[PDB]
Amino acid sequence: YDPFKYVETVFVVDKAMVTKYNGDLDKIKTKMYEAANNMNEMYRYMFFRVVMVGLIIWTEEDKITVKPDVDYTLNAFAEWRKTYLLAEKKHDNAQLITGIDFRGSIIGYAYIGSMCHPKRSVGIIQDYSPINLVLAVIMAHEMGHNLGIHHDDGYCYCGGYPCIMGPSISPEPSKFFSNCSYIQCWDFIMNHNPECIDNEPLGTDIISPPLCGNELLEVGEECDCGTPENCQNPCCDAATCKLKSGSQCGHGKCCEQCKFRTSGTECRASMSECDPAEHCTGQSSECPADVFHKNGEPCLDNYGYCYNGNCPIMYHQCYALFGADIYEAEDSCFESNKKGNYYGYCRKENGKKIPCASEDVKCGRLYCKDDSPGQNNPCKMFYSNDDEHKGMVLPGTKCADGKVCSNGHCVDVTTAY
Ligand SMILES: *[C@@H]1O[C@H](CO)[C@@H](O[C@@H]2O[C@H](CO)[C@@H](O)[C@H](O)[C@H]2NC(C)=O)[C@H](O)[C@H]1NC(C)=O
Ligand SMILES: [Ca+2]
Ligand SMILES: [Ca+2]
Ligand SMILES: [Ca+2]
Ligand SMILES: [Ca+2]
Ligand SMILES: [Ca+2]
Ligand SMILES: [Ca+2]
Ligand SMILES: [Ca+2]
Ligand SMILES: [Cl-]
Ligand SMILES: [Zn+2]
Repeated sequence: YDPFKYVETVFVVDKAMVTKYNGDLDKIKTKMYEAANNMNEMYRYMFFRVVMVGLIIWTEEDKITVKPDVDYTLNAFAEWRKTYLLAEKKHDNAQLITGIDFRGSIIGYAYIGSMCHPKRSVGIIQDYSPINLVLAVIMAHEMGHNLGIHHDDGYCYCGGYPCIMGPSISPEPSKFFSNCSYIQCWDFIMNHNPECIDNEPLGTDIISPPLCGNELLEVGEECDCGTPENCQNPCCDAATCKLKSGSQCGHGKCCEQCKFRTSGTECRASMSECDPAEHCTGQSSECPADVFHKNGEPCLDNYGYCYNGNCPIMYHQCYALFGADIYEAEDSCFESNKKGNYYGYCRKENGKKIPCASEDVKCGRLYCKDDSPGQNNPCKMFYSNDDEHKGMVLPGTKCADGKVCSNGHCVDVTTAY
């Protein structure tokens, strides 16, 4: 079990910023590298890493309309990030850093509980102070909200210091999250499972200048276990980020007791028959990159087709939602998906619930035959306005012979992928 999470962050600097600093892009980049490193230190206490995988500076033009209206600007940045940035760069989170003055007293604005969401995993931050720590606190705070953390109240504690998630910025702010923030962060991890922050980024993914002792393995380093004081890695000389004599390795899934694990030691368990396991090579400290079998390949005694390492099937989705003895419902149940009502639809289009056509009914809301003693329901579904997508048939689910669900359509498996 890897205890740490990793937020792969792209930072976007607007034209107003460029202007504010008189076109001095080196000064801007350095401020951003420092800010990201301060964030990293803040988040460490919560078993989190903040990692700069991108730095975009809008010197020619802004790619959105940056407005004092934080709602317009948060949303405009969120849209661009989803449809343009996510297509050019693999990352978990994006922050906009602006030289403009937001309307009112606001210096930071971010969606709550959004980490990993294609659109909503973004924050916007006004460059409010030349003190790098102050700016880093605002950036940490807004990413806090992405992490389903709300503002500190009551007895939330982080030493004597002012905590990062206090609703107002402190004159002399600290690097410390509160106990409430830690709890809410990991409760959000538990509850909503943001899977994009699980992976440890490659050194070649990190675009900030390598720094020995930030606990991030970067280009030019053999190991990194943090500061000499915090280092609990016997393979690693903390000060120099060099392997100690005798050490073959000091990092990775295929490193044990400073030695390469032997050939064929499992380093990534197979999550299904569509996901081949990966094993240590013997000649490297790193588990090979994750391989899946081809999407659309028949699986689970011809009950499914492969979709990204899994075999999504109706019975298992009923099982996950409702428990051991719940089976696939009869075809008739799925006719409720023609309703276009609160639960009965195939997909959404700008928030509007689109009813299923006859050929697509099995790709909307899932229905299950529930024979629970005294609470029988032949067409049991799950609906909660907390997450309207929970209980919807999963992408890649077999909906007929030779057909899978794709965007709430039952489509030919051959041309689906
Ligand atoms: C985080 O820690 C602080 C201090 O450890 C907790 O506050 C204490 O608990 C009660 C409330 O249940 C206060 O009235 C006590 O006086 C506090 N003790 C102190 C200040 O020493 C706080 O409960 C914890 N917060 C959460 C949400 O877990
Ligand atoms: Ca890409
Ligand atoms: Ca203002
Ligand atoms: Ca990631
Ligand atoms: Ca490092
Ligand atoms: Ca695999
Ligand atoms: Ca039937
Ligand atoms: Ca359902
Ligand atoms: Cl109804
Ligand atoms: Zn806030």
